[PDB]
This record gives sequence, C-alpha cells and structure tokens, in this order.
Amino acid sequence: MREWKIIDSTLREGEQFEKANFSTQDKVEIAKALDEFGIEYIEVTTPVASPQSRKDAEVLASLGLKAKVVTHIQCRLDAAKVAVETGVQGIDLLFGTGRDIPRIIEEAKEVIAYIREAAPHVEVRFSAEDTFRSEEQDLLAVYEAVAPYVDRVGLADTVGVATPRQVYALVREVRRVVGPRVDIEFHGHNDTGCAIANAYEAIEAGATHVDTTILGIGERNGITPLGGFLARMYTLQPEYVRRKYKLEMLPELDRMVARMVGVEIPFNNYITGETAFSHKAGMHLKAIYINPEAYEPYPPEVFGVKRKLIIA
Amino acid sequence: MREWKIIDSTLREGEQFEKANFSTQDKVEIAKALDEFGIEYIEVTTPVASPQSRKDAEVLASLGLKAKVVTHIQCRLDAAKVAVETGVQGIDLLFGTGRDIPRIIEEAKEVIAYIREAAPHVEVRFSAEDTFRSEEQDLLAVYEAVAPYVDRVGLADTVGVATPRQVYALVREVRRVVGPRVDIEFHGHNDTGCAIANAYEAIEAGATHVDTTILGIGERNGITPLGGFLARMYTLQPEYVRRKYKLEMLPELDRMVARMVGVEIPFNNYITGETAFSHKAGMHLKAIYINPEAYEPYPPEVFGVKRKLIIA
Ligand SMILES: O=C(O)CCC(=O)C(=O)O
Ligand SMILES: O=C(O)CCC(=O)C(=O)O
Ligand SMILES: [Cu+2]
Ligand SMILES: [Cu+2]
Repeated sequence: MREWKIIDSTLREGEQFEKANFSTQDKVEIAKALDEFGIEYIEVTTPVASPQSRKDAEVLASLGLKAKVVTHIQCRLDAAKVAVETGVQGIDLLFGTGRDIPRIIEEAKEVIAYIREAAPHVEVRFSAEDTFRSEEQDLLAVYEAVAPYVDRVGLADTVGVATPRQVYALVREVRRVVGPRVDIEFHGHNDTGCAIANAYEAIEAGATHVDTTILGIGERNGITPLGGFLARMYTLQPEYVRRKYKLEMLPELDRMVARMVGVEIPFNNYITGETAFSHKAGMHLKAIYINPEAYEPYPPEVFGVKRKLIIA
Repeated sequence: MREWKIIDSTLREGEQFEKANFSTQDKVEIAKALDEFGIEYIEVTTPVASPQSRKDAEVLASLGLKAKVVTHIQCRLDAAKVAVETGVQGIDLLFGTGRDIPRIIEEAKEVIAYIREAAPHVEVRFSAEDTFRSEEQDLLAVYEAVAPYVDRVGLADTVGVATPRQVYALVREVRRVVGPRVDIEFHGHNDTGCAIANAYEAIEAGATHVDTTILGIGERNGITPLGGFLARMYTLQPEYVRRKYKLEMLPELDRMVARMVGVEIPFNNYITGETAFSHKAGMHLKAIYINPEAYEPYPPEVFGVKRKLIIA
C-alpha cells in the first residue's frame, strides 16, 4: 500500500470532450453508475460556466451518492462563493498559468480561507496548472506554503508531455515538502501516450488520488482512461482493485459513455475493445489451451468480458 | 543522443492482429510506404508459417527498399535455414519460454553460428521471450554469453505488464553486461497502457531500437503504435524526429492500415484521431488565439493534420 483513490472527471474534464453534450439526466445516470462501481470522487464542471452547469452541480451534489461530489474552479474568490453555495463536498482549485511568489501564496490562501470560513466541512484541493513545466523551486515554494491549509494538492500534466520518471521525481519532491498528511492528486493528459504510465508512477512516488474519465474522454485526446488505469493497477494489486470496485461493470460504463458522446469504443481499447483478448499465433493458442494465463495479463471474466481464439 | 531506430513489425506482429489478412500486394504497399516514410527496419512473419509467408518474405526482402527487411523466427536450426534462404537482411531470433543455462547458451549459439556460417552478412538479433518476468540472474547470464556473437539483443514485454521503471532498470542492466557495441531492441505490448512509455524509458536506459506497428495492431490490444511513439519522441527530440521521418505521411499510414484490417481509427488516436487536436474550454480557446502552442504538445501541421476549435 500503495493506497489510492480515483477522482472521476467524466462530468468535468469529460465535458470538454469535443462531442460531449451531457443533459442533466445523462450526468445523473453517469454519476449513479460510477457510484455503483465504487468510484470515490466525482468531479463536475465549475458552476460559474453557465446557469445549467450550476444546476447540474447542485443536483449532482445532492443525489445522496456515497462518492464525494466535487467541483473544479479557477482559484478566485467569486468562483469560490458560487462553488460553496452548490453544496458540493469538495472544491478542486486550479491556479491558472514573472510574478512574485509571496503574492501567489497570498492570493491562494485568501480563496482557501474564504472556503474554510464559509464551509468548514468542504474538502479543498489546490493545483497549479501545467505543474511539470513550472519552474520547480517556485512551484515547491507555493505548494509548501499552501499545503498546511488544504486537504490535497494536485499536479497536472496539462499539455500531456510529462515523462514517467519526471512525474515520479516531482511527486516525490512534492510529498517531501507537503509532508505525509496532505493528499496528492495526479491529472494527466494523453497527448504522448503516457497518461496511464504517469498515473502509475505518481502513485509509486506517493500520490493518493488519480483523475480518470471513462474512455479517457476530455480536451484533445483526453486523460487517463478508467479502464486502462484499472488494467494497469489490477496486474499490480489485484486483491485491492477487485475489492474496491465492481470491475465487471466496466463494459457497461464504457458503452454508456461511448453511446452518449457518439463514438465507437476503439478496436484496441483496454479490456473492452473488440480486440483486447484476441489470440492468433499458433504458439500462443497452444499455451492458452493448457493455461490462458500464459498470454493474458488479467482474466477477461474479472472485467465481464471473454477471450477470442483465432484458430483459422 | 539518444540515438535510436524503429523496427516496424506491421508485417509480423501486425499479422497476428485478429482482423489482419494481408495479401502479398497489401504487404508490398505497406512496406513501400514505410520505406518512403523512412522506417529503418521492416520485420516480417517467419517463412516457416506457410508457403505464402515464405513467398512474402522472399518478395519483401528483394523489393530493393532502403529499409532492412528482417524476419522473426523461433531460435531453431531448421527455421534458421529457411530464414537465410529467403534473402532477408536480418534475422530476429526469439528463444521461447527449470532447464540449465549453459545448455540454453549452447542451443542459442548453435543457431547463431549456423547463420554466420551460411550468411555472414545477415544481421542477427537474439531475444528471450517474456524478458521482464524471467529470473534476472539467469537472463543476464544468457544475454552476456550470447551478445558477443550477435548484432543486437532484444527485450520483450510479451504479456504487456512491465512497468516503466522496471523497463528502465532492466535495459540499463542489459546494457551493462552486453557493452556499448551490441544494440538493444525493445518490444512492448499495450495491455496495461504502458507500451509507449516503456519504449521511451527503454531508450533513456540505452535501447537503440524500438518495435512499432501502425495503429499498434498486433496480438490482443497490440504493441507500441507508430504514431503515438512518434508523438512521444517528437516532443523530446523534435529536430531528430523531423529529420528522420516524413512525419506528414502519418495520416496516410494510419488510414491505409485501418482500411486493410477493417477498423476505424480510434476517436482519440494519437495525432490522427478525430479528436487529437480539438479544443473546447473557454480559457484554452482564449490562449490558442494568441498562441496555439499554449495548449498543444506539438503542431498539427508537422504531422499533416489540423486543429479544431469548439467555440460553440
Ligand atoms: O485541476 C487540475 O489538476 C487539472 C486541470 C486540467 O484539466 C488540466 O490542467 O489539464
Ligand atoms: O522477438 C521479440 O522481441 C518479440 C516477440 C513477441 O512478439 C513477444 O514476445 O511479444
Ligand atoms: Cu485536463
Ligand atoms: Cu509481441
């Protein structure tokens, strides 16, 4: 342990997906299914975006889910006011990208102090945008000063270019300065194919929370996908992962979102793709007959799917 | 540098894709386009598989490509004989997965010695299957003893479960025992979402050759995809990558293979997916107007595609 939780962002980052147009009912359906699956947090679009985004946050936060519903806002006093009024259980602050550090620290602590005052039970996370490309002394100076006032700090690979040893190194340094009590969240884009690998390295370095979306939908090619992330963690912590989540629901989660946003599940999609458990080579087929574990990273039945043998 | 080459395996690993059924002409088309693109090696199915696979290897090796054509066989004398007779420029040996090490070394060196004798100009690579899960002392003992007799050794994450720091560590240890002259190849499956990240870590650790396939097609959910790998390497070595390959051909490569194997390019596919350069968030759109580099990991025009702004 290696203890960690997932923050699903399908109703925040996922809304930024090109073809996403979630009705209030779509969002409630998604949130209930995630809650059934056992997701620990559900993050939703800032209530400042539109009157409908506000309403959606208000409903989602009041559904009586076991998952904590949290909203994502700019690190500003005016947004924070709207946020607390929605009744969310958490607020995820993003400090957006030659300006002095004490001031940045002062600005952040002001917003955070407002929240503690207006709603002492709401969990507060603070992230700086584009965390891995920020100059590191100043980044750590800000995180060190803000951490005693927040429940969680986050790191965001905003443009999807962080590398895995880079993520590992910077998460370790953050954990050093913020200490053991403060949680650590990782959000990573998939532009260079490293979202799942980077989330895994973040956890190895001490991160406690990983952002995912169903099918990885999000801005551009999106972020760490739920299924791919669970495949990665299952092979390392099968007992933990199987206990935490209803893994056999993964195909229904992926189908639901694919249907709503108007895409096909990629042919090679982790676990649920057409091809994820297809075997063809003679020597592979030979071994799978004695033991399918021979060429399978995890059992298809765990995730509610089946293998295919191409003996043709 | 950070010098490296790509071994495309679309005509070997890619043939193991569930829906692959390449005619001889499909393979020639693919090989010529890869050669135009500037791929350094093209790996093809063992000639032992069928009379048609033999013929295909014979044709491909004789196309007069600038790329070296190499075939992939079991580490056996009988296969090696068929292999040399095809005229390929390289042979990629795979030693397939409580049996003693001197014997394994003897068996391998016998096959390798046959090749040197029968065809001294053919490049020989040796890999042990499932390299990252093999007990490491014995694995290094075999690689150390075989390396002086081969041009290249390879490591294969056969079941797609290696982790990035694991790949980095084992490539470094292999480089230690084989020395600087012997090349090092990485082949990684994508079952846990780490194929691109693991190939990148392999190169950082000293690997010189990475196996890819177009769209990552292959057994199960396949291997490191060409486009995703190039996106990852471009952000780190833009000058090198742009000089090495005709990057604007990537959409045609992905389209060609998707058409042949009967799949759609995934909606979120690296670079060439419907969604790879779609922007939606207001603050993102705001910044992209001043500078698209603000939320883009690489320029779409480099790879012959265009961005999308969802201002709606
Ligand atoms: O608040 C965060 O950590 C993530 C914000 C975001 O979507 C990004 O920077 O990519
Ligand atoms: O020869 C190799 O390195 C790769 C063989 C293969 O496809 C695998 O082990 O996954
Ligand atoms: Cu994001
Ligand atoms: Cu393979």
